[PDB]
Amino acid sequence: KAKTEDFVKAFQVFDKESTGKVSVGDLRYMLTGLGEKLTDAEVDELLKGVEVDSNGEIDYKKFIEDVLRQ
Repeated sequence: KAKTEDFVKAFQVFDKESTGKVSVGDLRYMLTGLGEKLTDAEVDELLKGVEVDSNGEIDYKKFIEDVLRQ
């Protein structure tokens, strides 16, 4: 199958200033471009436990490690 390197290189390359955080609107867009075909019906269920901050930033490494499981 594919290794974390496939998913890591996708988001991390966008982080030009290497902060380690990204907006959900941009994070979900690249996943759809990375071989992700989830629909807001299922994605809304998964996001039901994600904790976003008061700035709208989430951790791309955390949501991927929890999606790569299945």
